[PDB]
Amino acid sequence: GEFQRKLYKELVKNYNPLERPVANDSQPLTVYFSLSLLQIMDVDEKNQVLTTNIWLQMSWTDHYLQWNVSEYPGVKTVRFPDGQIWKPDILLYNSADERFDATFHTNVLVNSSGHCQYLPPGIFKSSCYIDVRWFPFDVQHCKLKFGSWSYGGWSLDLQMQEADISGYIPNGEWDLVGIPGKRSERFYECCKEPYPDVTFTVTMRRRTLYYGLNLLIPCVLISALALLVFLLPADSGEKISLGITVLLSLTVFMLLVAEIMPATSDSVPLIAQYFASTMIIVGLSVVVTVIVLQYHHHDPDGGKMPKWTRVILLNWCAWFLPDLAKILEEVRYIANRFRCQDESEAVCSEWKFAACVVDRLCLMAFSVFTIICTIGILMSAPNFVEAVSKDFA
Amino acid sequence: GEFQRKLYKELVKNYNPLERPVANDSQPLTVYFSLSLLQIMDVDEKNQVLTTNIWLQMSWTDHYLQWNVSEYPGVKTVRFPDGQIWKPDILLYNSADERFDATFHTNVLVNSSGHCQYLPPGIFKSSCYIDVRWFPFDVQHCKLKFGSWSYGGWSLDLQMQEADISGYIPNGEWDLVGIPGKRSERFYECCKEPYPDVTFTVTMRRRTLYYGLNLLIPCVLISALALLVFLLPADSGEKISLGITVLLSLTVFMLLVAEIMPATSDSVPLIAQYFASTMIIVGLSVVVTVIVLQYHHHDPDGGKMPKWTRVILLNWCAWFLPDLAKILEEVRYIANRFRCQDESEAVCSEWKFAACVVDRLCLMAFSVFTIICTIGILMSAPNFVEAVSKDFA
Amino acid sequence: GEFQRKLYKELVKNYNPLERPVANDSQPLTVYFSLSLLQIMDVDEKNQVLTTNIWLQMSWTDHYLQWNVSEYPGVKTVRFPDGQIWKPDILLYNSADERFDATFHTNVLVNSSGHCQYLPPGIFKSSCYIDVRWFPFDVQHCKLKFGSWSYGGWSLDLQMQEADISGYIPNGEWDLVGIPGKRSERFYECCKEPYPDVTFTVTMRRRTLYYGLNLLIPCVLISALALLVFLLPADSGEKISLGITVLLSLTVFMLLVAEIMPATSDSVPLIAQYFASTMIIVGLSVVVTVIVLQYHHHDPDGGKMPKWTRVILLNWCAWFLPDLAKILEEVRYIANRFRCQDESEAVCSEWKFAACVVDRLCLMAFSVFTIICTIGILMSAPNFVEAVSKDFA
Amino acid sequence: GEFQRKLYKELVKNYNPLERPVANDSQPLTVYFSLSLLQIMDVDEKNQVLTTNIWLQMSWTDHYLQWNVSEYPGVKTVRFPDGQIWKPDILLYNSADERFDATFHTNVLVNSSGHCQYLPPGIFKSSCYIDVRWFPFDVQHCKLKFGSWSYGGWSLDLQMQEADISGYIPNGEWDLVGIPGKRSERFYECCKEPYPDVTFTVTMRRRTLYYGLNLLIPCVLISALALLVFLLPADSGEKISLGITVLLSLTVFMLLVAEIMPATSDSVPLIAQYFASTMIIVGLSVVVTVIVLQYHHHDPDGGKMPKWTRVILLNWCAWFLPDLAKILEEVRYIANRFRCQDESEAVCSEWKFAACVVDRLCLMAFSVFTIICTIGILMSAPNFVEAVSKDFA
Amino acid sequence: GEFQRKLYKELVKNYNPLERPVANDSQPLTVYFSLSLLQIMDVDEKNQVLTTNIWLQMSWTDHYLQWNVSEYPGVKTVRFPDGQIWKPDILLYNSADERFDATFHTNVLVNSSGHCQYLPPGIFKSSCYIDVRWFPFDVQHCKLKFGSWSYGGWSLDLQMQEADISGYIPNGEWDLVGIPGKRSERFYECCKEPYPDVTFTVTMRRRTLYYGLNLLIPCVLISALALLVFLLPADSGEKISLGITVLLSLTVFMLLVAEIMPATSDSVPLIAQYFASTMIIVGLSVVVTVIVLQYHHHDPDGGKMPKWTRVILLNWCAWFLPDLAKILEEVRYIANRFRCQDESEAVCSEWKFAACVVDRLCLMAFSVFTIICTIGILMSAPNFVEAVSKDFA
Ligand SMILES: *[C@@H]1O[C@H](CO)[C@@H](O)[C@H](O)[C@H]1NC(C)=O
Ligand SMILES: *[C@@H]1O[C@H](CO)[C@@H](O)[C@H](O)[C@H]1NC(C)=O
Ligand SMILES: *[C@@H]1O[C@H](CO)[C@@H](O)[C@H](O)[C@H]1NC(C)=O
Ligand SMILES: *[C@@H]1O[C@H](CO)[C@@H](O)[C@H](O)[C@H]1NC(C)=O
Ligand SMILES: *[C@@H]1O[C@H](CO)[C@@H](O)[C@H](O)[C@H]1NC(C)=O
Ligand SMILES: CN1CCC[C@H]1c1cccnc1
Repeated sequence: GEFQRKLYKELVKNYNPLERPVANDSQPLTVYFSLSLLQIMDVDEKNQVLTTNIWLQMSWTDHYLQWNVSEYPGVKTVRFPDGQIWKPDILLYNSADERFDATFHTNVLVNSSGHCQYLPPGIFKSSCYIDVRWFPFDVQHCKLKFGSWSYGGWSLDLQMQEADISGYIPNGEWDLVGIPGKRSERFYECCKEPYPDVTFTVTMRRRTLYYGLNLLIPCVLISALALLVFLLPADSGEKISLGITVLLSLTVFMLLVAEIMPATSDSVPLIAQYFASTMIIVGLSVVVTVIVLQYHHHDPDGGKMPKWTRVILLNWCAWFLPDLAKILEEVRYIANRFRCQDESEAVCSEWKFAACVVDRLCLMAFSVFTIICTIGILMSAPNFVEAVSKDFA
Repeated sequence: GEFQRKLYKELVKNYNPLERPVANDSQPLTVYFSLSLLQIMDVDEKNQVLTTNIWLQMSWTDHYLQWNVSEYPGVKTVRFPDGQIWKPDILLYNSADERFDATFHTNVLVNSSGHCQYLPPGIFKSSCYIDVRWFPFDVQHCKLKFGSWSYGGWSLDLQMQEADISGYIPNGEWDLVGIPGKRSERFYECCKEPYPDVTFTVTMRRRTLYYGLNLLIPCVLISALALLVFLLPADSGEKISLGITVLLSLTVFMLLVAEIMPATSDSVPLIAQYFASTMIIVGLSVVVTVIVLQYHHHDPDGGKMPKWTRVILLNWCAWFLPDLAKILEEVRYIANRFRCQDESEAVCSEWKFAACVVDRLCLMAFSVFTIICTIGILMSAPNFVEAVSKDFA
Repeated sequence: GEFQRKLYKELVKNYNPLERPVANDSQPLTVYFSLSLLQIMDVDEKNQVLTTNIWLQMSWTDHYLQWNVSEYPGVKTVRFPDGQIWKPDILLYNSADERFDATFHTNVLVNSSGHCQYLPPGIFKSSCYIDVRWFPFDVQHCKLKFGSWSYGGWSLDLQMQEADISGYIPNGEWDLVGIPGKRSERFYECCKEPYPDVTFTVTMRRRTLYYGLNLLIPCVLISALALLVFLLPADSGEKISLGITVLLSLTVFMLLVAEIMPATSDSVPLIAQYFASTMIIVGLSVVVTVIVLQYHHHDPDGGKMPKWTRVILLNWCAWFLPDLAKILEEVRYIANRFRCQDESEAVCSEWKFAACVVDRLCLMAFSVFTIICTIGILMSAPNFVEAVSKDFA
Repeated sequence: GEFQRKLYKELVKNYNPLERPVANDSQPLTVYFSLSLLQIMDVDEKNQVLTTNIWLQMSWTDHYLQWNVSEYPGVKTVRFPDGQIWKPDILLYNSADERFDATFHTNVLVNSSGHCQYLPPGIFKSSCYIDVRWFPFDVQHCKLKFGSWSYGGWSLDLQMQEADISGYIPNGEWDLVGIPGKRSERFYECCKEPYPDVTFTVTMRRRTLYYGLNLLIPCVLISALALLVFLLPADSGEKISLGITVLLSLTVFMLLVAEIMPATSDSVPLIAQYFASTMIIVGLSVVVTVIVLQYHHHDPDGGKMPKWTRVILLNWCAWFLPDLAKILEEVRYIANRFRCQDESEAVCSEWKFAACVVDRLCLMAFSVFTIICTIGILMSAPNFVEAVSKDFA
Repeated sequence: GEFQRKLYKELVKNYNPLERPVANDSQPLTVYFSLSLLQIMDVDEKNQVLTTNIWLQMSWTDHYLQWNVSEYPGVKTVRFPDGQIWKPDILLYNSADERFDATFHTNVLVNSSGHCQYLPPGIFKSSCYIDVRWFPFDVQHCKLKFGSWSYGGWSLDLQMQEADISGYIPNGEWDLVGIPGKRSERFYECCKEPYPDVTFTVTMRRRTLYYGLNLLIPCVLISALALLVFLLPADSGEKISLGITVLLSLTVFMLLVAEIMPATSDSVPLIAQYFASTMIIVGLSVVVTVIVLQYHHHDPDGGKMPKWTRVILLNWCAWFLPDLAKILEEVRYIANRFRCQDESEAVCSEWKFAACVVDRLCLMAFSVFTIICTIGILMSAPNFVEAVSKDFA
C-alpha cells in the first residue's frame, strides 16, 4: 500500500549494511543464538560425518530500523533480503561440507521496535568422532560449534538459548538422548580479544534390533558350530572339512561388520577381538588335527618323542582324564593284518586322546573368550537393560 | 514495439520489489498454490529420499502492475525476471537437497488485470519414511510440505488447489495411487503468528513382477530343497553336505534383499524373519545329524543316557511313530564281524529313528514358519488380489 | 576502433532487455530452433538417463539492433553477453539434471540486418524410457523436448529445422540410426494459449560384439553342460555334485546381466526367462535324482506305490522306451550276499529307468525353452541380419 | 600510491569491455594461445575421460590500455579482474565437465605497451577415445581442442605456440611421450566464416610393472595348470574336479580385467580372446572326460559305434600314436570277477587312449592359441623392448 | 552509531579496490602468510588426494584505511566484505578440487593503523604423491604450495610464518609428525620476474594397530598353514585339496590390500612381493605333487628317466637325506597281489622321497622369502620401535 511504500523508502535512507547497528559504539551488541533440530539425516562412520537438518535462530535489535505505528497504520513488520541490512556472521567451525557455509539465506523480519529475527534453514554436515569399540551398543556425542568469525567479545555479545526439539522426527536407527548447549569464551593466536562460542552436543544411542537380528543370531549359531567341531572327535573327513569351512567362511565374510567401522587405530570393537581369538583357536585346532591325522599314526610314542613336552602332557593327563596248509597260513597272515589294524587303532586311540586334550584346550580357551566378551557387552553401559527394554520390544 | 517499450518504462516507475503488492496494508494477500507432478524419478530406500519432477503453481494479484489495453494496443501480457518484482517465498520444509531450494527461476507472467502467474520447474529430493516391513507388497506415503518461510497468516493468505496429474508419465516400478493435499495452520516457537501450510501426500504402490520373478521362484525352490533335506534320511555324505551348503549359501547370499532396505530398527520384513527362522531350524538339523552320525554309533543307549530326556523321547515315540579248523574258525570270526556289522546297523536304526524324530520336529517347525509367512503375506493389504490382477498380468 | 565504440554506444541507447524485439506488438516473433548432436556420452539403464553433448541453434531477428554499414565502415557484426539483450527462454522439458538448465551461456552474434544467432553448448542429461526386454539386441528411442517456458503461440512462433549430424563422433557401444524432429502445439492447464514445442527423437541401436563375446559363449557352454548332466546317468558323486554346482553357480552369478537392467516390472528380458526356466528344470532334476538315489533303493515297487502315478508312468514307458562244511556254507552265504547285490542292482536298474524318464522330461522341456528363446531372438527385429552383418564383422 | 590511483582512474575512462580492442576495425586481432601441462590426474577408461591440470596462456595487445611511464613513475603494470576489460572467449570444444567451462578466472596483467597476458588455471575433464585392445601395452592419444566460440577468422586471428612441459610432474601409471599441437581452420553450418582452432594431442604410454606383477604371473601359473590338467590322465576324482575348478574360477574371476575396460564393441583385447579360447577348450575337455568316464566303460566299441567317426579316429591313431568243490568253484567265480575287472581295465585302456587323443587335441589347440597371443603381444608396438628396458627395470 | 557511520562514509571516499595500497608505488608491499591446520579429514590413496581443514592467515598494511581514534571515539576496528577493498590473490598451486579455489570468503578486519587481517577458512583437497611400498609402516610427506598468482617479487613481497597446530584434532589413522614451511622464489616462462612461494610439508605416520589386527594375524596363520602343507606328506586327498584351497583363496582374497593402493608402477609393496613369491612356490608344490601322485606310480625309475636330472637329484640326496589245490593257488595269487601292493608301496616310498625333496625345496625357499620380508619390515624405518612403543600400546 501507500504506507508500506513510504516506510520502505524511509527506512533505507542513509543506511549502511556495513555498520553495526548500535546507538553507542563503545558497547557490545547482544545477539541471542539458538538451534532447532528437525532430523538426523545420516551418521556416516566411514568418513565420520553427521548430517542433520537444522534451523538456526538469531535475534538482535537494530537501532535504525524503527518507526511509529500510528504514522504508518496497518504495517507492523518489514522483511529485508540478504544484502540489504546488517546480519551476524555466524559460522559452524567444525564443518565438513565442501562449502564452509551450508545455510539457505532467507529474509530478516523486523517489527516496529527494531527487533530483527533470522531463522535460516540448512542441512549441515559436521565432522564428529565416531566410536564403535562398543558396537552395536554405543552412545555417540557429536558437537556443533557456532560462533562469529570476525566479531570479538567487545563488539558482538553472543548469548545461548536452549535448543528446540518440539518438531523432531524420530530416526529409525538412532535414538536421541539430548542436545545440551554451552557458551564459552576462547582465545586465539589471531589477536588479543576473547571470542564467544556456542556448542551443542547431540547425543544419540543406536537401536540394536536390526543389527541384532542380522548378526547376533548367525554369530551365535556359528560359535555353537565351532564349539561342536571342537567337541567333535578327530577324523579325516568331517573334522578337517568343517574346521577349514568355518575358518575360511568366517575369515572372508566377517568383514561385513568391519565395512561399517573406521580404520582408526585407537581401540578395537569387542566383537572383532572375539572373532580374531576364536579364529586363532580354530586354526590351531585344525592344524593340530591334521598333524595327528596324517603326519604319523603308526606308533603311540610318535607325538611324545621329547621329554620336555612328554612330562607336561603326562601331568595334564594326570590332572584331566602242506601247500594248502601254507595258504591257510596266509589266511592266518591276513588275520595278523587285522591284528595290525587293531594295533593301528590302539595308536589312533592314543593319538586321539592327545588330540582330545588339545581339543579341550581349544574348547575352554574359546569359552573363556566368549565369557569375557559377553561380560564386557552385558555390564558395559549404565542402565543397559533399557536397550532390551526399549529397542528389542 | 513502441507501446511495449512505453509500457515497460511506465510499469517499473517507483516500483519496490520489497513491498508486498496490496492496496490495503491491513489485509492479507491471497495466494493460490498448487502442484503438477510429472515423474517419480527415484525412491531410494537406503537414504530414504524421494526424487520427483514437479512444476509449482503460484497465482496472485499485483495492485501496481495494471494498465489499460486501449492505451497500449496489442500488448496483453508482460513478463518479469527473478529480481524485478515481488514473489512469494514458498519453500519445501522437508527437503533433502544440499541446497534447500531446488527450483529453476523462470519469468513471472502478468496480464492487464495485474494477475501474476509463476510456474517454476524443479527436481525435488524430499525425505520421507520408507517402510519395507511388508516387502515386496508395500504402499508408501511420502509427504511434500510447502509454505511461506517469513510471511504469517495476517500477511500471506495461502490457499490450496488440487494437484495436476494429466501429464504424469507412469513409472515402471511404482504405481501411483493418488496425491491428495491438505492446508493447515501451524504455530511455531518463533513468534505469535499462525503460519499456513500445504501438504501433498504422494501415495505409491510397488510393482511386484520383477522382484517376484527374481526372488520368489528361487526362494520357493530353496525352501523345497530344505524340506527335502529335512525329509532326507540321515547320512554322512549327502545329508551333511547339503545341509551345510544350504546354510552357508543362504546365509551369505540372502543379503541381496537386505541391501535394498534401511537399517531402521522399527520392524522386520516378514521375508527376513522367515529366512532367519528356517536358518536356525536347518542349523539345528545339521548339528544334530552330525552328532548322531559321528559322536557315537556303537550303542543304542548312547543318546538316551539321561532319564529326563529319555521319558520325553519315549512319550514322543508313543505319540508319533586242527590248524585248518582254527583258520576256518577265523572265517567264522569274520562272519561274527559281519554280525557285529548287523549290530552296528541296529544301533544305526535306533539312532536314525531318533534323528528322524528330530527331522520331523525341524520339518513341522519349518512348515509352521512358512504357513505364518504366507498367511501374513496373503491377507496383508486390503484388495490384495489387485496386485496379481494388475501387476503379474 | 572508433566506429566500433560509437556503434556500441549507439546500439544500447534506450534498449530494454525485457521488451520483445518486434516492430508490431500484435504479431508473433518467428524463432528458428535446431540442434547439433556431437556425442552420446552415456546411456544409463539403472537410472534411465541419456547424457549427450549438444549445441542448440536459435535464430531470430531483432528490430532495434540495426545499423548502416557505410556509416560504420569495417564493423559488420557485434556480440552481446547474456544479460544485455533479449533472448528466448528455451528449456528442455524432460530434464534429469539437478539444475533444470544445463547450457553454457555464450555471446549472441548480430549482423547489420539485426539477425541474431545463438549457439550455446551443453551436456544434457534427459530422462528417457529404457527397454531391455530384447537385450542385447535392442533399439532405443529417447526424446528431447524443447520449448519456450513463458511465451505462447501468439508471442513466440517456434519453428523447426533438421538436426545436424555432420560432426557426430561415433560411439563404441551404440549405433545412431537417426534423429528426426517434430513440431507440435500443446494445451496446458495454465491458461488459454497454445504452446509450440519441438521434439527430437534420438534412435540408437546397440553393438552386440562385446556383450556377445562376454555372455553368449559361456551361456552356450553352461547350457550344453546342463544338457549333459540331464543326459548323464543318475549317480551319487558326479550327477548330484554337477547339478548342485550348476544350480548354485548360475543362480548366484547370473545377476551380472541383471545389474545392467532396471527394476521396471513392465516386461522380462528373454534371457532371464530362459535362465529361470532352465533353473527350475535343473532343480527338479537334482531333487528327483536325490530322491531316487538315497530315499529308497531296496525294492522296485518303492516309487510306484500309488496306482494313480503308476498308470501314467506305465503309459509313458509304453509310449517311450561238518563245521568246515558250515563255514563253506557261510562262504555260500556271502555268495548269496553278492546275489542280493545283484537284486539291488536290478532295483537300481528299475529306479534308473524311472530317473531316465524324468531326465528325458527335463531334457526336452529344457530344449523347448531354448528353442522358444532362440526363435524369439532370431526373428525379433526387422532386418536382424544387419547386426551379424555389421556388428560381429 | 598517487600515480597508481590516477592511472587507474584514467584508464577506465570511456572504456567498453564489449568492444574489441583494435585501432582499425577492418583488421583481425592476433591472439597467441598456448598451454602448460602440470599433471595427468586421471585416465578413466569406464567413462573414457582424461582429467588433467592445465594453465592456459593467452597473449594479445590492447590499444586503449597504454600510458607513458615518465608521467606515472614507478608503475609498470596494472591488473584487471574478470568483467572489467575485454578477454577472448576461448573454450574447450570436447569437454566432459557438467559445466562447459572449467577455468578459474584470474586477473589480466597489462604493461605500459598495452600487452595483455592471461594465464587461468584449471582442471579439465575432456572426452577422448580409450583403446585397450592392446592392454596392458597400449599408447593413448587424447585430444584437447581449443577455440574461440563466437569470433571468426576475420575478427580474431588465433595463433599457436608450443606447449610447456618444464613443470610436469611424472605420473606413476602413464608415461608422457609428447604433446604436439596443430592449428587449423574449420567451416561450420552456422555461417560463412572460417574458424581457427588449436588442438593439442597428449600422448601417453602405460607402465606395465604393476599390472604385470598383478596379472601376468597368476595368468601364466593358471595356464600351466590347465596344460597339466590337459596332460593329466583321465580319472574321476582329480581330473574332473581340477577341470571344473579351473573353468568356474577363471570364468568368474577373470572379470577383474574386464572391469577396467569399456563396453565398446570395436575390438577385443587379446588377453580376453585368449581367455575365451582356452575356456572353450577346457570346457570341451571336461565334458568329453565326463562322457568317457561315466557314460559307458563296459565295451571298447562303445565310443566308435559310427563308421564316419571311426574312420577319422583310426586315421588319427595311425598318424599319431562236492559242495566244498562248488564253493571253491565260487572262489573261481570271484577270480573270474577279477578277470572281468581286467576286461574292464582293457576297456578303460581303449577309452583312455581315445581320451588322450582328445586331450592332445585340446593341448595343441591351447598351445596354438597361446602362441598367437604371445606373438601378437611381443611384436605389437614398434620399439617394444623399451617397456622391458624402462618399465620393468 | 554516529561515529561508525561517519567513519564508514569517509573511508570509502575515492577508494579503488583495484589499486595496490602502498604510499610509494616503486616499493613492494609486504604480506605475511601463515597457515593453521585443524584436521586431516582424508588421505585417499586410490586418487592420491589429501583433504584437510585449514585456516589461512594473511596480514598486511593498507595506507588509505587509517583514521584518528580521538576523532571517532569508541570505534577501533572496521570490517570490509569480499569486493570492497584490495586483497591478495593467494592460491594453492597443486589443487585437486573441481574449482581451483576452495576458500570461504569472510570479512577483512582493519584497525586504526591500517593493519588488515584476513583468515578465510577452507577444506582443501590437494594432490600429493602417496607411497605404500612400505605399507603398513609408512611416512607420507604431502606438500601445499601457496603463492600469488599475478603479483611478482617487485610488487608483492611474500613472507612466511610458522604454522599453527595448537587447535589440531588428532586423527585416528594418521599421526602428525610435523608441518614445516619454506619460502622460495621461482622463475616461470610467463615473463621476467621472480615469484615468491610458500610451501608447507605435512608429514604423517600411519597407525598400524587396526591394519595389524586385520591383516597380520590371518596372514601369519595362512603362512603357517602353507608351511604345514609343505611339510605334510604327499597324499591324494588332504595334500592336494589343502594346496588348491590355499592357492585359490589367497589369490582371490588377497586383493583387499591391493584395493587400498594405487596402480603406480614405481615400486611394489613388500607384502605383495612376499604373497606372490609364496604363491609361485605353493603352485609349484601342488603341480609337482599331482604329477608324482597320478602321472606315474608303478615304477621307481619313472621320475628319473633322464640322466641329466638323475645326477643332480642323486647329488642332492647324497647332500640331504587238484582243482581245490589250484583254487588255493589262486589264493596264493591274491597273496601275490598283496605282494604287488607292497611293490607299489615301495614305488610310492621312492616317489615320496622325491616329493619330500621337492617339498623341502619349497619349504626353505618360502622361509627365505619370509626372512627377507621380515628383515625388510623390521629394520626399515629409523626408530621403528616407536610404532610398537606408541601405536600397539
Ligand atoms: C506516533 O504518532 C502519533 C500521532 O501522530 C503520536 O501521538 C505519537 O506520539 C507518536 N509516537 C511517538 C513515539 O512519537
Ligand atoms: C482505456 O482507454 C480508452 C480510450 O482512451 C478509454 O475509453 C477507457 O475508458 C480507458 N479505460 C479505463 C479503465 O480508464
Ligand atoms: C548508408 O550511408 C550512405 C552514406 O551516408 C548512404 O548513401 C546510404 O543511403 C545509407 N543507407 C541507408 C539505408 O540509409
Ligand atoms: C613521456 O613523458 C616525458 C616527460 O613528460 C616526455 O619527455 C616523453 O616524450 C613522453 N613519452 C611520449 C611517447 O609521449
Ligand atoms: C587526533 O585527535 C586529537 C583531538 O582532535 C588530536 O589532539 C590528535 O593530534 C589527533 N591525532 C593525529 C595523529 O592527528
Ligand atoms: C514459519 N517460518 C518458517 C520456519 C521459521 C519460521 C520463521 C519465522 C520468522 C522468520 N523466519 C522464519
